[PDB]
Amino acid sequence: VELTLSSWLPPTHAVVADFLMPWGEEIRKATDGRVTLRLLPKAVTNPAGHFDAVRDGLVDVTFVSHAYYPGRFQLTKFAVLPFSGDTATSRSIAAWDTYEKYLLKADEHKGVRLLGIYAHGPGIAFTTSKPVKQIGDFQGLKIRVGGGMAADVAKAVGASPIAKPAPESYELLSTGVADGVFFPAESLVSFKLDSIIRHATEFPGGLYSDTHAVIINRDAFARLSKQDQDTLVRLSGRHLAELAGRAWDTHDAAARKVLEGGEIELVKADDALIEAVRERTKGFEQAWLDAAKAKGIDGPAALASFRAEIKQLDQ
Ligand SMILES: O=C(O)[C@H](O)c1ccccc1
Repeated sequence: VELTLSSWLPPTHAVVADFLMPWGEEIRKATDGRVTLRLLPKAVTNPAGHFDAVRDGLVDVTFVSHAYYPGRFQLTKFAVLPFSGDTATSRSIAAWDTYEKYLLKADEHKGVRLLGIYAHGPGIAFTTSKPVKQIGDFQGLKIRVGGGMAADVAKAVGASPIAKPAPESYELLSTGVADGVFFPAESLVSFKLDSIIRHATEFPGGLYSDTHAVIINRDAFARLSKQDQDTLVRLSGRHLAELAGRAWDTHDAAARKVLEGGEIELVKADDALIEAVRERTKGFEQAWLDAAKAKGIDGPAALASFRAEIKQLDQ
């Protein structure tokens, strides 16, 4: 069985080059070639369309951003709140472990098999020409966001979110439609924004983050032997979360040569700015609790579990 894989990111991106490709090699080797992943040479549809591409059987495997589906992945938001996680590795592992233990029964990923979830690193506020040093500096900025938490944060701090998938960021910024972008560090470089962006403000534990899901068509999974199904599952979940998180973190760290290099004015959010953002976003947790209750899950348990686990990992 050869599983087709569609990606809406360039093949050189961390997610593909340093996560999905090595992961596919792990699957091949662990099933003696009986299961392989074939990366299709083009995206088969637009980024948000990738969930349905899998569900409809157009491709066997993909990754989807939880930000790209307004209303549909509300339960993932516990993992991406402002100021909550130092690295993609710790957040990915804690996000998956929490989702697997408490949230799977809510069926947010209806119609496909959910293999695993990961998160990227700390979100940064990047802008083309306008520094962000006090809360008022966000007012009116048109900021490209994925959607989801990034969008919730942009709106809360008084910016005007432009919710579009990541690959649109270069066009929107280069043409001056957007004033800025919420991205993790690596994206500054992989999306080729570092000759446009001149300003960045970093926040302890991130301004926000985003989670992705790796999914497989259910009929395709059913084509594997029981042993190979078990193997694919063993190589997914927490194992996948760690593999992906490590890729993101490695790319984030590489990107610091550009962040720290002098052409970008690099700001560390001061205590006043952080507190102003906390104050604007203070209701987000209760919003998530309310959604958790609506979905029939143990909100306080899941939230407490995630926090305990990420705090420990981060140590
Ligand atoms: O901002 C987004 O669109 C999303 O979080 C994302 C997707 C892919 C790379 C970086 C970030």
